Amino acid sequence: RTYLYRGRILNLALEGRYEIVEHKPAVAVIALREGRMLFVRQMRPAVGLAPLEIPAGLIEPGEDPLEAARRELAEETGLSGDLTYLFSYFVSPGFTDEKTHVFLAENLKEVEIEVVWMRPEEALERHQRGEVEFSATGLVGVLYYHAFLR
Amino acid sequence: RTYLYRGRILNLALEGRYEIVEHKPAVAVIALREGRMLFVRQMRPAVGLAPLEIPAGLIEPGEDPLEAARRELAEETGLSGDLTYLFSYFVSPGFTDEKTHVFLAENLKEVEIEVVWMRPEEALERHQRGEVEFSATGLVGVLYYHAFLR
Repeated sequence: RTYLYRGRILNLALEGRYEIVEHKPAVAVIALREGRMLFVRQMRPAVGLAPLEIPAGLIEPGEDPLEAARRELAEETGLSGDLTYLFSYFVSPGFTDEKTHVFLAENLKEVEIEVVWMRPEEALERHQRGEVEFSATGLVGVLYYHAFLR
Repeated sequence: RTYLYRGRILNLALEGRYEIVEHKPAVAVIALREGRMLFVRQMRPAVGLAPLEIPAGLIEPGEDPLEAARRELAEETGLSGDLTYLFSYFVSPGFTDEKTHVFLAENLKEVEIEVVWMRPEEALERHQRGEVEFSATGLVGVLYYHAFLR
């Protein structure tokens, strides 16, 4: 485990042959209201475009997944709600250890990037038409809705 | 766009403040047979464990997504089938440009890591119990099934 770079949100290391990118764990929040899902968009220099995502972010020091989920929902959309843990996933285990914890938010209330309320059916259609790209969190939100929230 | 490292499956660059990891695009194949989903597991040094994934891999030079999907299904499970493009997603647009193209495989036939046939319902239950971890591809497969393949 030799380190080649120790950065802000990532570290680049080598385990002999394998190139490993260490990354802080993250959270994502799925929220549905009046048939619309709470998506967010922001310029992502890594991809050169703004994909359709759901409220998400990195877990800060001293914070657990649930707390980070609450914070991200508030900071990105100005909302708070009753959160329930759903599941987790490694974004790309072939090279990074980033693990994302997904939560469901209910009974939303306004307590205070681009907020994009959109019916998941429309988000899926737009994507199929090539009009918009998805982040893993955005796609997971869309699929989760079609599977359990209809 | 300053490069700090040019590796095998990734490049580490900087766009002033943003740390960007360039990565080859990938493919993932969702396949269902007799109610069981085709999962695969392999040791992932990046995470130190073997998460539940679906046949997947990097697109090779001169190959398009569909062709890579065919190859990965054959190389990892020894199967071939009729493939249909479903959707795509950026694994983590906050730092990497890795884009995954997801396909559905039908009418599987044996033409020639660990092959794990499992009912998606069981995969979800095991995960909820903390018995197994999911890769983004594995979770997407599970959610897609519950949403459109039941």
